[PDB]
Amino acid sequence: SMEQVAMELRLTELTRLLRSVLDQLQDKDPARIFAQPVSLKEVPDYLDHIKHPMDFATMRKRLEAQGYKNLHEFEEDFDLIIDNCMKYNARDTVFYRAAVRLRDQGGVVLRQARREVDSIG
Repeated sequence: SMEQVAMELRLTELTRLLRSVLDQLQDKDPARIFAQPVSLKEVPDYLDHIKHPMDFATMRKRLEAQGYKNLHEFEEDFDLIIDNCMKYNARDTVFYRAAVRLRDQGGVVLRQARREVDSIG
């Protein structure tokens, strides 16, 4: 049907917009602490602590597979990254501090993306 093509022009386009949003969140992590999943070779105990791991390269994979049905799904992944990091790492660490900063700086970017999704459809 043509109504499934028009749906996909909207999914394709959400995916166009969410690409941009990811790029901007990832620029607020210049240290690249959240770029890649936490290594299980280097932290074998990690899944004892963090049941749903998340990172930017993993978000990217899902996005290029049009696997985010809306902005809320995308925002949940982003908060995983931050919240996982804030549990796993103690307060007086470069990792925890990096998450606080990424969250504070991400809020602005997300506040404008919410508006562009509602707006454009």
